[PDB]
Amino acid sequence: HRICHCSNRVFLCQESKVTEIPSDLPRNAIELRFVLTKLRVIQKGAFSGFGDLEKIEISQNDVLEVIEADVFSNLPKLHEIRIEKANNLLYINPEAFQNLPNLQYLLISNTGIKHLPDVHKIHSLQKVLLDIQDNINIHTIERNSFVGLSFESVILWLNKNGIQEIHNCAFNGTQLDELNLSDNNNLEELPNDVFHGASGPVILDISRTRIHSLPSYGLENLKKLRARSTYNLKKLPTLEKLVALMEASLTYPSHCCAFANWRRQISEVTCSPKPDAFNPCEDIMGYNILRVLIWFISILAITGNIIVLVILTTSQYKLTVPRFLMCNLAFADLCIGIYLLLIASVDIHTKSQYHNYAIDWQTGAGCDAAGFFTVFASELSVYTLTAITLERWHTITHAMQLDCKVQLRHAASVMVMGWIFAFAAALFPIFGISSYMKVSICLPMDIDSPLSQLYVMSLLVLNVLAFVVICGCYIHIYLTVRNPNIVSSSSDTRIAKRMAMLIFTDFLCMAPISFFAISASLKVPLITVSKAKILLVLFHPINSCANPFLYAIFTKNFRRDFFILLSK
Repeated sequence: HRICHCSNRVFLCQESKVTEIPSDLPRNAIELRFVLTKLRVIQKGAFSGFGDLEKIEISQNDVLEVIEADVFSNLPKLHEIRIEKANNLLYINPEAFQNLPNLQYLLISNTGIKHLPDVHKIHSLQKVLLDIQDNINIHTIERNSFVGLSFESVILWLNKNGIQEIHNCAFNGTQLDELNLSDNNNLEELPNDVFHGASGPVILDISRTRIHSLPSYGLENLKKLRARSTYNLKKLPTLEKLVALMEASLTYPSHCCAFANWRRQISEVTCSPKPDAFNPCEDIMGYNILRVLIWFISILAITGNIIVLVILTTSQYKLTVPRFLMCNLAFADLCIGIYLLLIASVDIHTKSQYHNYAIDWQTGAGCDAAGFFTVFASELSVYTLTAITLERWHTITHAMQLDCKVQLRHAASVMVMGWIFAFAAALFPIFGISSYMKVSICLPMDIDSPLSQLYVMSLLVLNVLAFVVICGCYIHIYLTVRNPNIVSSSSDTRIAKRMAMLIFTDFLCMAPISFFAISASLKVPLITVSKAKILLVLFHPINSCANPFLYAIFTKNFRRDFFILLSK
C-alpha cells in the first residue's frame, strides 16, 4: 500500500500522511494499525466490509476528535479493539459499535470523551473484557450502561477513571465477572441498588477510592475484594452478606482481626493485611505487667515534673540559665508522662475489647493528639539536653567567658526556638506527613509514602546527630575538668557530674529505640512490634522519670529549697 505498510495481511498506517482512512485497504486485511495518524474525524462505516478483520489498533491519534456512528459495525471476526492516546477524542457516536459477536477485548484509554460509549449493540457472544482507563472526562455512570455488551460474562476494567458518582442499576442486565474501579479518587459512595439486576461481580477492586461504605446488597457473589488505600471504607458490611467472599485485600488490619474472631466463632478467608503486634486487637499494652507498670511510671513522672517545676519557680534564689533548662526538661517530661497516662487509660478502658474500639481509637483524634504530644515532648527534651550540653561546654572550655558570651535572654530565645521547632515537628503528622494511626501507640511509624519515610529518617538523623554532639561535648568537658593544668571549680565539678548523669540516662533510654527505629525505617525490622511497644513504654519514659532525681533532687541546693518550701 502506498500510504500504509502491508505484511501478512496486516496494514500499519502511520505518519501524518494518514489524514483519513484509506478506502483502498484490502477487505481481507486481518489487522489494521493506526499510529500517530493525522485523522481528525472517523467517517461513519469506515470499517464496513472488513469481514476478515480480527484486530483494530488506534494509537497516538492526537488530532482525532470525533468518531462517526457504525464505524465498528458488522465485524464478525473483530475480537480485539484498541484505542489509545486519543486525547482530543471528546465525542463518540452512540451507534459506533454494533454487531460484534466475536468481540473479546475493547480497550479505550487516554480519551477525552466525557461519556461512556454505548455498547448495548455489541451483542458479543463470547466473553468481552472492557478496559477503560485514563478517562478523566468521564464522571458519572448511567443506568444500564453495560447492558447488552455481551451475553456471556464480561470483565469491566474501569480503573484510572474520573467517575465521581454511580447511578442505581448501573450494571443491570450484565454478567459482571470482575470489576476494576480502583484509582477513582472522586468515587465517594456507591448506591445500594448499583448491582440490582446484575450478576456478581465476582472480583471487586476498589483500591485507592473514597468509597465511604459498600452496598448492602449484591455482594453475595463477591469472591474477591480489593480495597487497598481505601481509607474512607471505615466500616464494611456484615460478614453474613459476603458469604462467597474467599479473599480480601483491605487497608485496615483491625477489620481483618474482627473477621478472624468471627471465623473462630464460626468454627465453634484469606484477608490481608493480617493483624500484628503493632495494632493489637486484644489490648494495646498486651502484657498485664507492662500495663500495670505504665500507670505507675506515668504517675511518678507527672509528680516528679510537677514537683521540680514548683521548686524551680518558688525558689528564692535567682533563676539561672541552667535553671531554665531544667524547667524546660521537666515540662517535656511532664508532657511525656501525660501522654503515657493517656495511653494507659485508653488501654485500660478497652481491656479485652480493644478490637471493637481499635478503629475508633486509631482513626479518632485521641491517637493523633497522643502522637503529637509524644513527638513534641521528645523533641523538646532533645533540644533542651543539647542546649544544656552546649552551654556547659562553652562555659568549661571557654572559662574566660562565663558561657561563651551567653545571657539569660539568649537562653530564653534558644528555648523558644526549640519549642517552636518541636511544635512544628509534632504538627507534621497532623498535616498528612505520615500518620500516627499506623500503630496503636499513636507512633508516626507510617513510612509507606516517600515523604513520610523521608521525614522519619530526617528526624532520626537529627536525633542521632544531637546525641553524638552531646556525647562529644560531655567527653570534652570531662577531659578538661580532670586536666591538672586547669583549676576546676567545685560548682563546675557538680555541674559536670549532673550533666554526665543526665547524658548517661538519656543515652540508655534512647540508643536502643533509635537503633530499632533506624532499622525499621530501612525495611529491616530486627525486633517485633510487641517488643518495640514494651521498649517504648519502659525505656522512653524511664529517662524522663529519672531526670528529676538525677538532676534536681540529687542537688544539695534543690534539697535545701524543697526543705525550705516544706517548712511553709
